[PDB]
Amino acid sequence: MQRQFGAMLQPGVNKFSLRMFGSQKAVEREQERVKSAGFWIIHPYSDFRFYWDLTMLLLMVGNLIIIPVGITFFKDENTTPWIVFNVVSDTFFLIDLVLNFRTGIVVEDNTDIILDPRRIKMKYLKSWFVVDFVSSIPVDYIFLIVETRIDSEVYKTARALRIVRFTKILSLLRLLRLSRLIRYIHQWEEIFHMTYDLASAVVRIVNLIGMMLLLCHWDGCLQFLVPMLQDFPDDCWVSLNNMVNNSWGKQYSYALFKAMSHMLCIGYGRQAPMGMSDVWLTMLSMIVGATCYAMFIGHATALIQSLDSSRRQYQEKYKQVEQYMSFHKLPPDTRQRIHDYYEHRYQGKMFDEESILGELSEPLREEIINFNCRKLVASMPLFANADPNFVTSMLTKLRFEVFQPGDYIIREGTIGKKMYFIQHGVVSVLTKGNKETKLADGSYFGEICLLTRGRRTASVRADTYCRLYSLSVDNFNEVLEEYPMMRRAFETVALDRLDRI
Amino acid sequence: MQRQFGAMLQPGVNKFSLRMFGSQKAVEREQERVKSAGFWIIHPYSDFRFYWDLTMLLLMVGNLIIIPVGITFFKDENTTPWIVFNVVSDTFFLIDLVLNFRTGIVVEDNTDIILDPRRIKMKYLKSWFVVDFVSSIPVDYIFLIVETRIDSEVYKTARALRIVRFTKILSLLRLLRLSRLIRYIHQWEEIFHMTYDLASAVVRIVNLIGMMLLLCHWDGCLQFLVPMLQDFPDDCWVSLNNMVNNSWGKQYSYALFKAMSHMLCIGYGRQAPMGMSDVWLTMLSMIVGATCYAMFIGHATALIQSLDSSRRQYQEKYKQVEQYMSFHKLPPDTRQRIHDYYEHRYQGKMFDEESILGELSEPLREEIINFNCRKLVASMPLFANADPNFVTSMLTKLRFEVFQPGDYIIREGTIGKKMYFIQHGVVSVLTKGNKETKLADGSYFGEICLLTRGRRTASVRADTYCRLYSLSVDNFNEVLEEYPMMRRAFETVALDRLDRI
Amino acid sequence: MQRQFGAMLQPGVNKFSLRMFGSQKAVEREQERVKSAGFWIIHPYSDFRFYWDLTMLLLMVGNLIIIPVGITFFKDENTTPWIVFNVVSDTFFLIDLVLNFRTGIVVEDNTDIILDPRRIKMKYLKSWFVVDFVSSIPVDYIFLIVETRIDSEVYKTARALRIVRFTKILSLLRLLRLSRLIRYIHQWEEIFHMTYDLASAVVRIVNLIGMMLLLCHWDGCLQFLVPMLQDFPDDCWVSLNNMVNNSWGKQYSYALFKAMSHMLCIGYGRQAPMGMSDVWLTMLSMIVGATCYAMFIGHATALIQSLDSSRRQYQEKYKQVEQYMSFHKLPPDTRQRIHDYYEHRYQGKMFDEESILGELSEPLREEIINFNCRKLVASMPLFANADPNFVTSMLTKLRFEVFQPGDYIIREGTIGKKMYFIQHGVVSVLTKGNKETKLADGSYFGEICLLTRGRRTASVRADTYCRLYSLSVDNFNEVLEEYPMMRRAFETVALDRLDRI
Amino acid sequence: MQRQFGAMLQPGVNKFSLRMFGSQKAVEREQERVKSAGFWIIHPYSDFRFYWDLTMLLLMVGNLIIIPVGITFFKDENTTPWIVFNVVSDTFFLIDLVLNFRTGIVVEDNTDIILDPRRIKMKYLKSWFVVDFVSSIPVDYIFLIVETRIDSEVYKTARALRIVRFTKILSLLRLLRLSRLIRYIHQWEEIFHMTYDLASAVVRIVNLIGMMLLLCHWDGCLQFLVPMLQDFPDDCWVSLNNMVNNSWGKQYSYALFKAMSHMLCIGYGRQAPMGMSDVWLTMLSMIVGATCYAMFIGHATALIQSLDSSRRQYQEKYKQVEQYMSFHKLPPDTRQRIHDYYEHRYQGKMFDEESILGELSEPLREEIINFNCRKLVASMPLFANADPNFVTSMLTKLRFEVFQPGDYIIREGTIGKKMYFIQHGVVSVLTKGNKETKLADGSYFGEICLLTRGRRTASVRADTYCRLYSLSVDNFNEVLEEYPMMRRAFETVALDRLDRI
Ligand SMILES: Nc1ncnc2c1ncn2[C@@H]1O[C@@H]2COP(=O)(O)O[C@H]2[C@H]1O
Ligand SMILES: Nc1ncnc2c1ncn2[C@@H]1O[C@@H]2COP(=O)(O)O[C@H]2[C@H]1O
Repeated sequence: MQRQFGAMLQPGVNKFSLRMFGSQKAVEREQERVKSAGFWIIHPYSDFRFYWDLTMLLLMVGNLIIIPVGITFFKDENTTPWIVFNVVSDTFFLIDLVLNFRTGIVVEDNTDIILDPRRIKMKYLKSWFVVDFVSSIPVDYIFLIVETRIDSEVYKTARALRIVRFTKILSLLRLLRLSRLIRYIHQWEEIFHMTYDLASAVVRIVNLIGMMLLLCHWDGCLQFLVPMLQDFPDDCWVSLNNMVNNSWGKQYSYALFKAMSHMLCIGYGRQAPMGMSDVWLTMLSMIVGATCYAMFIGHATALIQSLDSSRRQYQEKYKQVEQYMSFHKLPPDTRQRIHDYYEHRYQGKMFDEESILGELSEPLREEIINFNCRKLVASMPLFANADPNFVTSMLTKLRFEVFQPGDYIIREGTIGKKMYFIQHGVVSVLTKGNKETKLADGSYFGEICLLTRGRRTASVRADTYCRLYSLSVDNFNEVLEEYPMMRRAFETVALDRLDRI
Repeated sequence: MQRQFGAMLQPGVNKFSLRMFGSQKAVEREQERVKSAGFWIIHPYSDFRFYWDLTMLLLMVGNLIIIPVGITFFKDENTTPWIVFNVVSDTFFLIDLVLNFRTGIVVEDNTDIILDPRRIKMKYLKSWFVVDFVSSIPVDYIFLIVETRIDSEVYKTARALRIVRFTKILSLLRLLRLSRLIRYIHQWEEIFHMTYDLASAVVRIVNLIGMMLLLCHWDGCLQFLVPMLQDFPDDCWVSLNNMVNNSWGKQYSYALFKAMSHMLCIGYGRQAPMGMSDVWLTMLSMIVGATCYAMFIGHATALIQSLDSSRRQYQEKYKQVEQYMSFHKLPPDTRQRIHDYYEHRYQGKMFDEESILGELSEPLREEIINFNCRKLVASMPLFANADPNFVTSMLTKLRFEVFQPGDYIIREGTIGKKMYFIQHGVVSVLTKGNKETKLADGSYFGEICLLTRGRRTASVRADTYCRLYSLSVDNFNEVLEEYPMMRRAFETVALDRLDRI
Repeated sequence: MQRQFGAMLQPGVNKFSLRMFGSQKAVEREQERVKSAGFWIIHPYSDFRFYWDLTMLLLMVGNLIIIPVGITFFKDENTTPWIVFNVVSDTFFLIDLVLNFRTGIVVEDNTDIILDPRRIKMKYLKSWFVVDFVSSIPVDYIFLIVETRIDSEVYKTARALRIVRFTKILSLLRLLRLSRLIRYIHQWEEIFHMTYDLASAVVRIVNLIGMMLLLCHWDGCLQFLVPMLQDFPDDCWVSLNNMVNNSWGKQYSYALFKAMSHMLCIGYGRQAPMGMSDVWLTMLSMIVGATCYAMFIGHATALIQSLDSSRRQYQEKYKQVEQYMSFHKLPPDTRQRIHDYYEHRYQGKMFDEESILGELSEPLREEIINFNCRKLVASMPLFANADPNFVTSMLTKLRFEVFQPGDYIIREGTIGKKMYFIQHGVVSVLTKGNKETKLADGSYFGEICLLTRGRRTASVRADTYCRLYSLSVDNFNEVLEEYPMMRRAFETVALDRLDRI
Repeated sequence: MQRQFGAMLQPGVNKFSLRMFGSQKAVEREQERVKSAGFWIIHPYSDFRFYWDLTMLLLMVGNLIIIPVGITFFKDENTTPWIVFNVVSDTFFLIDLVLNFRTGIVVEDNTDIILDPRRIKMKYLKSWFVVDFVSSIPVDYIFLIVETRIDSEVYKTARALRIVRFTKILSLLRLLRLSRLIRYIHQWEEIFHMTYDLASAVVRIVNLIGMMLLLCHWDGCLQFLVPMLQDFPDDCWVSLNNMVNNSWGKQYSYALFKAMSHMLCIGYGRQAPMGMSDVWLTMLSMIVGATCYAMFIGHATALIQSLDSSRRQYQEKYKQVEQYMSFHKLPPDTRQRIHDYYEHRYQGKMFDEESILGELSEPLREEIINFNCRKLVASMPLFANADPNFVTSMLTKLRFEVFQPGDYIIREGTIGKKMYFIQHGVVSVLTKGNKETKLADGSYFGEICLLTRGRRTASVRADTYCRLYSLSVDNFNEVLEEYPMMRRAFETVALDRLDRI
């Protein structure tokens, strides 16, 4: 077959493809650019390249841990399970090197992804090739075959000891697969959606901890490699501590201890570096370790300063309220009422509701405000018998207000400018020469003055912690010009009060 | 009786209940949902659940300190005061496990608190049950009864030593009460109002210090437990230091030292971990300790950057003023006057007075501005003989201005746009062809040009550090259309000057 | 005399007095409230209390360094120069205790400073009295006189050794003068103007370094005091190190080393605390030292993040410009021109010129803008022959614009909306059917279309990096209604071009 | 010749000269102020002073490394290659001292650069002269000639040992060239354009690392100098460690270790400072090292908090969206749609497009918006047949909107206020009593209601993730008054629908 593997090479339809391209037709035009780019070409957003590069991450983390251990702590390991492990690993890192000449390269300077196989070839050779070519081919296994052709007797003389010390240096060229480890994680963590939705301070602090553990692991093997290459001199940490003929569990464990002590800021065990090699390795690990630890405090600080923001923003605003009250020296009763205001108005979290609504689409501002005001719509007798466009056009105009008990919301004998809807609590309409009356959750007041452009006719005073909704004059005249049929309903209720008045 | 205990199960009336629900009637509807939820059901905001969970915090902090000490440092403690201490403690952690099936669960996805006892049951079993069931029942005391039924002779053989080493591992299942310690502090610190009013950087840094001391205490017992379970091998820190047969005061004290050295970044006393157990415990404590210490620097930095904000905001603004003056290379006399401006205008603290007033309710902006301008109202002869709505409608329009001596506030022969009230100091009305005259604290100028829409008639020049109040034209015409009776008083005073002119 | 000392008790006239009170008359009313408050009363802002509390800072820093040294490191020092040093010091700390009942107390809840001597007395006894009464009287010298009356033979028995160990504990009550050290620095650093003008991050980091050196000095004496009070046990750091009979230079030096090692995160010299006293002192100093060091990183971070702000603000804005250009994938030539824009428009520092001007007084916006545009005023032939109010009313309207070479500033055949003044460089007026002409620094263009409300008549194209000034139509019509005499001058020049046209 | 060297003394024409002065003529006036300032005067921005001060940076870094090494670790080095190295170095630091009296001094208080050679002379002597005069002349080589004249026999007695210990103290006066190292880097890093374009957090952290390595290098020589000047006492670190007669490779290496341990927070190798000199040097290096390390954490934190800003700003906004949705307890379907909104509207990066465009010049807003809308212009049939000023005046008015599928963009029977252009996807015009029809990328809807000022005539419902462009009424009436010829084209298309209707 030739069809079913072409579906893996071209970017399929999911959420990511849509996000990258817009409509589904833009993906369908992209899926035809893959097939028209030549035979057997890989698109980088496709499902093959995502699940190929996932298996290479599970192979590099295998070979960046097992390789620097099996070179040092085993003084001769050329058994069958080890060489097969290196040949199988060298197979995938050649196939990965082959498939990089067929993968499209994302250019951050144009809107196109290059799928011409020659332009892919000329960009890969210039930027990351030799680091991915040295780490691909088995360099150590070539050199033993080449030195076999150079000299047949290179296994008997005193040169043979130098070659084996030269061989383990060449097999550390396979640690250049960190360059493919780093690139295939930055490309993975953006595409993978659960890491794309995490905060960037959480993502970078995981990449650091994965790097601090890996550098401490390589350093732990390097504290044992450099004395081992020097045939364990009589001043090296390994000799004095008498760790030449222990198991490879302890050697590595003690070496990891020394590296972690040098890095994490602790002091080594009274073995003041006494040999030049040891002094310069410890000074290497002290500088490397204290730099990675100071970058760990930098990420941990940036993570903490973006944990709990709204509350921070509520308290930073209220601290400016507190210092404003002491600058003008308010009485402590008015300081108590203003502190009773913010925890009843804002309830501990301060959002900027105007911008959060305004960035959204209209069809979503109509949906949120129709959800936030369901306790007002279902309780009022006005809104259950109205046009649903009228209800949505009303609720977008309102603004939320809080009045403490004892406050005069409307003073009689002023010019009216707002209309009030009662969400919570009861108020007291105080009438000149008549009995006071209460209004409940769902009654509305402040409409007589807006229909006549006159002055206020009665006092309104809060009794509970009333949470009201305000409607200005300019919005009230604008809504009725759209819907003149709902104008007469307010004229009916305003006829009733002026009757009672 | 059955009545008086029902008053503890339902949420009573206080500030917290009102804050959570709004009006008192919303609490009264909530108190009937408790009684209609079945027999003997606990509401989580009620006064029983607050003072039950306060006693459990005073019991868990007892049992998360005494239990990890009395297991390790006492090689056999099955006396009467110890077992009674564990049976009494296991009674409350079963009753706490029973009462969790009757407490309402706060859902952060709906507006309702579930009080149906079956839906409480099906949520508690899924999230935090087995951690609260293992830590509830005495697991170690069951296993001795079970092993008694398995083998009657399990106290004489060499298996008996293995069982006692197996017994102390099971009694460390009681350290899972940290999961109930953490949950019952987050629920406590939000309800308790003196911790709800503290900053979140102060709250999280207390929870960290309580956790750093507890982890250092468990680590201090763990440095002694793991050698004790291994029958004190001849390489363990305890042997070399010769601390096998000291008092349990020293054993614990020396162990706490070792843990604090490993954590707080210091180095241990020349005892380079020489036994695998000791190497991996020290490496455990170095990673745990340096992570908690780096999080301590992160909270201490976030606390310091939100200590003194206004002044920070005054100085960050004035540093932008300083660099603006050096960018344009002002003369040093004008740099001196502008530095004399900010400390007389702002006095070292810079508030944003417009937003701090604007977030409040109108009945509070009328109360603050009527307090801030009492020195202006009581000193002017205008305001003591006026309507109190007129005084409040005037004072909401004014804006605060500062003029240094020598400055010309009003130049003669321009178009007038503002009116001035004198709070502090004296000015000099310079008249074309007449003698200069002074105006004092409470006189007002700049009203002749607003009544006639003409041009300026005289010069006004500052003599002291005058703090004035400004009133624009558009506000001045608006206030007089409300109150035309106060229009004639300004016409009387403007008749006097033009007479003197 | 009784007059000349009254001038020290009342707050004199300087910059600070004026800043605290406003006009000089407000100081003169304050100077009469001092004299009318009773006989011999101290005002806290006066020149006596400033220079009294300056000498006490130079005495407390003497006695918080010399006292904790001379108690410990001298096993018996009751010589004449030592006791005279303590009696002279105890004289000033009684007089300072007497003068605190006559100093006015600043209340942060009212606008008044209390000068009633009874209300001063009732506030001082409640808040800071016993800490200033214990540290005032010589407590150790009383106890030797009292024990002389208790038992005449208290110098011969074995009780006499216990009394001398009890005596040095009582003389450490004089370290409560830190409470007067801290209060008299917070009151000093606000009044002293060179510390009031420093940043608060610079002030708090100096108070910390003064506290870290003092805590390390007390800790250095405490590492030697507690073994000295225990008669130097055979496990104490002093014995093992063999420092019992050295000079008091070394004892103190070695002790300061140990304290600094425990605090600054280093490890002590192989002397793992081997005595309970030593373990709990080292654990005391490790917690105290690592807490003060973590607060040092917190202040050093907050200092660095407010060093270089404008440039930070220029680069944080331009980084948003850089990521905006790569998000839309601009060509690299347009990326080069936009990078050439910001360094010619903003020149590396980005100020918010609108708010920095707007917070100032008008008489200062008239003075700065008349300084920033002196190269425009002196070079134009228009402004040197005009009214100085007209020049100031023109320059407040202008806005600053930058055009790169090749740009078309004005395209012929559009509706004109702005007028241009040339500060730097030359432009090319391209005329339909006529020869191009240049305009120099001080010529102006874009006024023909504003006098006729017609359309554009010619093209204008930049040749150099022109820095222009823009004047809108609405401002241009407004200025000419004030000054109609300068309207005809632009009509003359517009007559010339239309002649040449 | 005298001409060709004058071209190096005067500031040439490049980007920096233009940035500092404006137009090229302003440079040409500056190049004549150099020649008119006297004979042979150096302008500080010129190409001679840039490449002179670059060679001195490559000489000071030579002599601040080689000098503190060759003094200490060589107990007598007066060979020919050493003295020639000091005489050649003392030649350039005299010529650099001579050329500082001819270089113009930048004054941060005026707009002029002083080129009068007397005012250059009187400013250099007051600020940085004696530090540049002591470090210039060979002070040690004078003192041997002077002491030769004082006493001819000063080489034989016991005074001769004191003179050689006095000689190495005088040759450390050459470390005052750090004052010329610091000044010539701040002047270099501003002029050099690749360091002027880096962030200031990146620049200051490189200057710190260059200072931390240099202070650790001087400290490493100071740990060996002070015992060497004291003839290696029997308690000094050098003796006990037995490092008196090793090579100068080890001496220096071991000393650098000790300094780095004291600074980087590690502990020294069991050599608890046992000699007063050693105690006070270690305490010197602990305070110096922990201060430079705490400043390293401060810069590393400030670097991390300005790495990835836009995404931070996208996520900090969306976290406020997340907490707003849980505060009002939205259903999880509406939480899913709003999360589908932001990643389709903003695509993970949130720019403030209004301010980023508004700070630019008009000729650049015309160029960017003509680039961002090329997919709209080339696809619509309207824009390919229009005036290019009309296309640019249209595209500056549009605003970008996103509608999810199922949303009703336009509801039939409302008042029309906007016009829509389709960039991506298809919509469904739902017609009362007629068949639905689709519109594609480049068709436009919402123009019938704007030409008649009537109400909406049909429903429009989204089908894909439509990215639209909005055009308001007030902008639509304004553009047609400029171009009435394009008014009739929309009237033609609106005639077609009302025909189909
Ligand atoms: N007699 C009354 N009974 C009930 N409500 C009243 C009475 N008089 C006034 N009101 C309400 O008080 C409001 C004050 O503002 P309006 O006059 O605009 O509208 C008025 C009514 O809503
Ligand atoms: N019959 C129709 N066929 C196509 N488009 C239509 C039809 N009726 C209305 N429209 C479009 O729907 C738009 C709704 O707003 P307008 O009436 O302003 O302009 C209208 C046209 O763009």
